[PDB]
Amino acid sequence: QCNGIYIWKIGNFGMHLKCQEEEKPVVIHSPGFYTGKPGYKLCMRLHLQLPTAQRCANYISLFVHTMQGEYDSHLPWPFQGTIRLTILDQSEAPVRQNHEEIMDAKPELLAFQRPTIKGFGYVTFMHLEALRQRTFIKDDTLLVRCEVSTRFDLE
Repeated sequence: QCNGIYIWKIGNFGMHLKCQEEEKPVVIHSPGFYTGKPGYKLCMRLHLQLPTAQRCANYISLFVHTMQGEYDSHLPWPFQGTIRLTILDQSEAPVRQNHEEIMDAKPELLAFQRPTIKGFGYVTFMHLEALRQRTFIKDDTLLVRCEVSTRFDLE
């Protein structure tokens, strides 16, 4: 990305929901994107927990990852900032009831450390059932929005 917000489109979503319905593990890897030209490179991982999972069953999981970037040697580490993850309600703009969370990066976590070769997010980001409570899936596609605010202050 150029600015600081990315929109990850996940199509063929219908087949994923049926896979998780018949007890088949599902994980999706998004493309890596930048928090800004001179910035950090991140990617997302989405999970659809099995119905037989002891904990967090039928929940959608979403984690953020740090990748190796072209400007790595030029930026301060670890990464600091505010990340907003949102599963977009595709209903009309004036009546959208999006589903999201906001988190501040934590330096002590190896998830925000400079890569060399573990992610951070929510195990229970959104229950699958919640998908039928709105028009989150339109045209067999789900939309995940990641908006990052980078803090370059060394304080």
